[PDB]
Amino acid sequence: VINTFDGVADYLQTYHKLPDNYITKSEAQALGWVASKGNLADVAPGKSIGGDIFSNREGKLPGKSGRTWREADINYTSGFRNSDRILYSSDWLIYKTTDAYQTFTKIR
Repeated sequence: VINTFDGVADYLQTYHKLPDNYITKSEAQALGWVASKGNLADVAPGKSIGGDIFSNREGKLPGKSGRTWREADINYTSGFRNSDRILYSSDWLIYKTTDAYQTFTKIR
């Protein structure tokens, strides 16, 4: 149980898996997600959105003819997302943002 960037990295860099509380939008949506509400702590108490894939649809992440990028919410409790997000690359690269994907700074 954790929701910090380094915490997710340590946990993921050690177990090749996201913290025991990260669910993708895919499942969140099929689970019953609604824009005019943005539910989460209700259908998933003590959990956060993350695990999908970030097709670098922003040109703010390093690409390569053979690699993938994924995103995950950061600093969450009970309500909706925010501007803090962490980006983890298939090349073992850790990228973090704080204005909602607007800018981006590398941490590991």
